[PDB]
Amino acid sequence: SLLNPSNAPTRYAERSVGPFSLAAIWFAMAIQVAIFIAAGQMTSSFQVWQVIVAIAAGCTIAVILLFFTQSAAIRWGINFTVAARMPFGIRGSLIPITLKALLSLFWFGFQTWLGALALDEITRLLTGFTNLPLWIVIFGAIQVVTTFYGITFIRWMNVFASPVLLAMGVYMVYLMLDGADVSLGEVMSMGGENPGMPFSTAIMIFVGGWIAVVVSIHDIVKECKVDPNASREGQTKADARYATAQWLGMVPASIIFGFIGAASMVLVGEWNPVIAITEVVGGVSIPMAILFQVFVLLATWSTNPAANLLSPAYTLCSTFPRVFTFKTGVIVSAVVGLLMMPWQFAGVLNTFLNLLASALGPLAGIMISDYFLVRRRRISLHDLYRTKGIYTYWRGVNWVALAVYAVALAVSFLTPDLMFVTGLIAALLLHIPAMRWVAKTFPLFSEAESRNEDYL
Ligand SMILES: O=C1NC(=O)[C@H](Cc2ccc3ccccc3c2)N1
Ligand code: NA
Repeated sequence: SLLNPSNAPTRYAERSVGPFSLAAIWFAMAIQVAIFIAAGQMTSSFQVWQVIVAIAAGCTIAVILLFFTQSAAIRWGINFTVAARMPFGIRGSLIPITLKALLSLFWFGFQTWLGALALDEITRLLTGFTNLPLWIVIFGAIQVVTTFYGITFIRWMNVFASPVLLAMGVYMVYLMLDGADVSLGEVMSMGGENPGMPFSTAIMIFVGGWIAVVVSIHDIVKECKVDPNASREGQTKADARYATAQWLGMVPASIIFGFIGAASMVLVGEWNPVIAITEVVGGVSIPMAILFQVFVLLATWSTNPAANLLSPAYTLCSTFPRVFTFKTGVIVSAVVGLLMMPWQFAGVLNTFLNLLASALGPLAGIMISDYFLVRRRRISLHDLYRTKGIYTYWRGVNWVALAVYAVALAVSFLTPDLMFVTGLIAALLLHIPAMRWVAKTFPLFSEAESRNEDYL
């Protein structure tokens, strides 16, 4: 048995996140520095209004993906790490999951840094003392301890941050536009003086930013409110009410702040609003500076933990269930995370990570197909928590599922500017024949699937 109280399905009575609450989780989660960089550098190839469109479109495809990747986590309360055991082996799943726990772990050390940068700036703007590594650890530590309260903290931190973050941001837009003496409509077309990038590849950059989060949204949405006694059609609207809720959460947030990064590039040549606003206004008081850094800190705290630390935690305590618990996996994830010192390799590896990211397309494709198409939403929680059962396949690993991944990754390369969507579509389509083959050797269903509700 692989079950322990932390990696256990989340019982109907334990659920705490409704449709309104999830948007407030996503809105603040979308407000973060790394879109500034992304949306800023985009002004090199397109003008601001198209980037906003590349953002809304890229935001929506992520949501179209969420409607599907979230449906199993909401209904059955299960892990990401646990759920992968289905198509890949119980152990074979550890391969893509290790790729993914790694991305996630990377992103955690990047934002701890940006956060650290903020706190260190707040302090050195009060004392000239300027030690970052100490502020790194201390920040890593602070998140973990607030992460100990799992989704309970996250949901509360984000409902109060959201309007504040929304307000600090709308304010920011006023300050830029005013101090430069420019209307909104004027800034909306100032970019794109170096065309070359396909607009599809533009859209693919905003999707693929949240590719880690969306492919493993599970770790968030297993906490969502569900009515166990719905139907096919009430379950679909439930899924849809949530997918819509995630849309209303990540779109208006990342559009306002995407625009700020782009505006920054376009007004002063820097994606970083700290620089661009400082200039345009010609310096600012130490208070109003510290604020901005508080923004960065508030903007980092509402995104890093929930998106980057939750999922390796659950990966640890659920693969080594007697070795790790949720709280200890969190400590081990933030430590592994920081000891990768990713803030000195983000510059370099940029193009490399975009590859690893869009190579999760088959993972999402194989997972959507396994649960929805092959098995028809009919799963056995019982077997997911046991070393030997219908999800063990060949001695813990489903090599045929690992084959579809490779194959789909290859085919993915035939369309570099649409890589992600072809490999998913390829894996999705290939899992079907691959699984109708494996079903001749191993069973796709189990008797024990009637104990499902016991877990809930
Ligand atoms: O899963 C994740 N955890 C994270 O910290 C990042 C956040 C992120 C980074 C870059 C982006 C670039 C373009 C659009 C969205 C982006 C989002 N992703
Ligand atoms: Na945030």
